[PDB]
Amino acid sequence: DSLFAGLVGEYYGTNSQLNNISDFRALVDSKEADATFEAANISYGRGSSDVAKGTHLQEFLGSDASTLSTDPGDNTDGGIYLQGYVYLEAGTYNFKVTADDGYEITINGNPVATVDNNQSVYTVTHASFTISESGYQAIDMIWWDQGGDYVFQPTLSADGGSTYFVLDSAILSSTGETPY
Ligand SMILES: O[C@@H]1[C@@H](O)[C@@H](O)CO[C@H]1O
Ligand SMILES: [Ca+2]
Ligand SMILES: [Ca+2]
Ligand SMILES: [Ca+2]
Ligand SMILES: [Ca+2]
Ligand SMILES: [Ca+2]
Ligand SMILES: [Ca+2]
Repeated sequence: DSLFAGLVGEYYGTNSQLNNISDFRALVDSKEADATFEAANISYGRGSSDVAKGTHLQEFLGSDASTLSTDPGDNTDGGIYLQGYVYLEAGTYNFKVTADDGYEITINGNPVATVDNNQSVYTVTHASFTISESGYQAIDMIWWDQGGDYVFQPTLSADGGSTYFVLDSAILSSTGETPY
């Protein structure tokens, strides 16, 4: 398990339709990842013409694509599963996520941002949640594209929604140890 300032990323493609969270999670369960990568700057897309075709995944992942384990072949539909840790002080936070299609983010195993359906690009300000103890918190994310356009940018606020930040190498850890 390598130590890096990012989340462990897995990409999965399929030629079946992804309509909701359950469909993507079942894809993840069904096989080994089509590619792995380091998710160090979680602000992906936008692009067009299906994330799972050609080099669209590379374009979507941008600054993280150089860590891809392989170049997946074509599929119609696809998505990502990210997992690891995020340093957060105790306090109150909320996500604001821009996405096409849907997604789910969990912290310490509890959902904190959910869109359980397909959608063209849309930004949701999610409800707040609490962190009870400062440190590295467990975090995971799924996102998918059913086809067409694709974008995924979760941002996080620690100040009641006045300012938001991207999750990146400043605060992410793949294993929960401090990355240097
Ligand atoms: O990206 C597409 C968008 O272009 C629209 O067709 C609605 O579904 C989304 O998945
Ligand atoms: Ca799997
Ligand atoms: Ca490809
Ligand atoms: Ca980019
Ligand atoms: Ca859970
Ligand atoms: Ca589809
Ligand atoms: Ca789409």
